[PDB]
Amino acid sequence: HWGYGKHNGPEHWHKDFPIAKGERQSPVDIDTHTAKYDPSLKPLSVSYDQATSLRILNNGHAFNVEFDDSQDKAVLKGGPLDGTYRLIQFHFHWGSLDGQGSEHTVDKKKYAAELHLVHWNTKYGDFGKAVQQPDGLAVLGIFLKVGSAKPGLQKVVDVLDSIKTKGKSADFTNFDPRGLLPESLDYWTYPGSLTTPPLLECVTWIVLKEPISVSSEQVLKFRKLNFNGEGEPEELMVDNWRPAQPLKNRQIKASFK
Repeated sequence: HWGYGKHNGPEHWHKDFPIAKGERQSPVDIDTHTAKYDPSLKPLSVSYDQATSLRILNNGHAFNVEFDDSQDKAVLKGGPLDGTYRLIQFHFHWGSLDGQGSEHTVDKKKYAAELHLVHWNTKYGDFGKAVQQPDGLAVLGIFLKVGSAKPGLQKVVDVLDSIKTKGKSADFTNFDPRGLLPESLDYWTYPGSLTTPPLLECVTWIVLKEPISVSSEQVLKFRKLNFNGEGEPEELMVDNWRPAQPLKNRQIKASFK
């Protein structure tokens, strides 16, 4: 099945998921000079005060922190969005080295990692329905650079020892995703896709301009995770990022000049 290795990585995914060569694939390179400032865009509204995290899971590709999305507890609104999008999970993509790991790039620059906060449009009732709609999902993407520690990440880092291998889960309650947000909510936005199979073209991407900083020790802990299950040959979970895809007939819009 799909992964990030030599024989099953991003260049192979199109054989099982032909939409991999579609017209609105993600990630993309964000050319900051050709993105268009759009004054019709509203400020984002990030309402995470009542977020209820449940669990953390190693799914063999990344790790996901899952939320209770059965009520409007943590929602994204505004910006380019019409309606209310509920937080269902977040996860990261990261590199084997500090100079790679992000999915989106900015003027071809790669960051050490990228955080995806995944939200679905409540008009569609559940996540599985939402992914089948062109406006089903809103993903808030946040770059990570290596520098000072991010205190709000540490609880995640702490628990990774409990989910080293594929299929392991752990209780992960009372985590506050606000502690992963940078100061500014200035963003770029474009229509795109999931960055992993099934690569569905259901995402309004909102990529924040300002990265967060995490420490060398924090990223190193991500790199100790395993793609494999317990008792299978150890393969470190690193470089779990899809490279930039062609923009095709899309314009990236900026909320800021």
